[PDB]
Amino acid sequence: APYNGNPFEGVQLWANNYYRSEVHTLAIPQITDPALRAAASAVAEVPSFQWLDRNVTVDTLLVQTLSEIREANQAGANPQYAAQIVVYDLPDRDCAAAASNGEWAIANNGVNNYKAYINRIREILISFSDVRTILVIEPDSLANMVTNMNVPKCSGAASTYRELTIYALKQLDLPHVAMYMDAGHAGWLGWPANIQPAAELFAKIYEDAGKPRAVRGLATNVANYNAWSVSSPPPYTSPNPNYDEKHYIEAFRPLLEARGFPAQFIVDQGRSGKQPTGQKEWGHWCNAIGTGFGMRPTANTGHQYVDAFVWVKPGGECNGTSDTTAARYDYHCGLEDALKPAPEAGQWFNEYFIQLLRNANPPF
Ligand SMILES: *[C@@H]1O[C@H](CO)[C@@H](O)[C@H](O)[C@H]1NC(C)=O
Ligand SMILES: [Ca+2]
Repeated sequence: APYNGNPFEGVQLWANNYYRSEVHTLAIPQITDPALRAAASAVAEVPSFQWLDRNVTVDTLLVQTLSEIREANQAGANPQYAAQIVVYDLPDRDCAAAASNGEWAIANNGVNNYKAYINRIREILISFSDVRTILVIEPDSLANMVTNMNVPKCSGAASTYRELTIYALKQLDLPHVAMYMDAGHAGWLGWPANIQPAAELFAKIYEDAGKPRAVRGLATNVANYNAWSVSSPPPYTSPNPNYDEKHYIEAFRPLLEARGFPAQFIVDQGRSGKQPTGQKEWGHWCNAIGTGFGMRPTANTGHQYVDAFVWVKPGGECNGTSDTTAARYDYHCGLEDALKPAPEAGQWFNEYFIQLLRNANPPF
C-alpha cells in the first residue's frame, strides 16, 4: 500500500527473529545474573535493522522476515508492523577499508551479480507490498567518493558505485518502500571541508535517479557511536564544530536542499547511549569500548529534519575479528580501544553485548 510523508509514522517497527534468536540462544544462556538476563530479554524486543550483507540473505532472511510480519499483521497487529532492511552488497565493497568482507568483485562479474541481487529484492518486495519496508542503501559507499578518491580502489569503483546506486534507487522505487542513502557521520562528512562536496554528490545522485518518490533522504551514524545531541564536544571530535549528529544534519540539510534534495534523515543510535564513548580517536569504529545501547527507535524525534531515531547496526554482532592472522583482519579491530578477543565479523560477540547492556542509556 502507498504512504505519504514519514514512513515511520502510522506503523510499529518489527523486531526480527534473527536478532531475537541471537539474544535468546547465544547471549542469555551465557548470562547468570538475573537482572542482566531480564535486561537482555528486553533488548531482544528492540526493533533493529536486518542486513542483507551477503546474497544468501535475500531468499532466506528477507523472505522469512516479511512472511513473519505479514503473519503478525494479519493476526491483528495495531498499528501494523513495518520492516527495516539494509542493502549492503556492492561489488568492490568498502573500497577504502583496510579489509572488506564484501563477497563480490567488479573484476569477477560483480556488476551483473549486484543487478541480479537488486532485481531479486525487487521481486520479493513486490510480493510483500502489504508490508511497508524501510531501506538503508549501502553503508560505506558513496561517502568514499567524497573523501577517498585518492585511494585507487575507490577511484576505480566510483562509476560503479554511482551507476549501481542509481540502479537500486530506481528498481526499488516502489510505493510501499522508503529509502535512505547512507551519508557517513559527523566525523566523516560533517567536517566543514567535506560537507559541501558531500551535499553536491548526494544531490546529484538524487537528480540522476530522477528524484524517485521512495527516496526520503539519508541515513547517518550507521554502525558508528556518535551522539545525537550533547552539550559538550567529546574530546576525540576536536576541532570539528559538527561534533554530534544534530550539528551535522543542521549544517548539511540546507546545502542539500539548495541543490534540489530536501533530505529527511534517520540516525543510528543503537550504540550511542554512552557519551563520550571509549574511543581514543573518532575514526576508531571497530568494537569500540565504553559504548552503550542508546535511545530506542522512534518516529517521535522532535526534530524537523529527522524522520526517526533507529538502531541500524545491531549491538552484539561483531564488527571484525581481533585475530591478526585472519584473512580479512582489519587493523582497526586490534586497536587499544577495540574490545578483544573478538570473533569474525557478524558472529555474536557476547562480551560486547554485555558492555552495551551495562552502559545502556536509557537503561534496560
Ligand atoms: C544470489 O542469490 C540468488 C537467489 O536469491 C541466486 O539465484 C544467485 O545465483 C546468487 N548470485 C550469485 C552471484 O551467486
Ligand atoms: Ca585526536
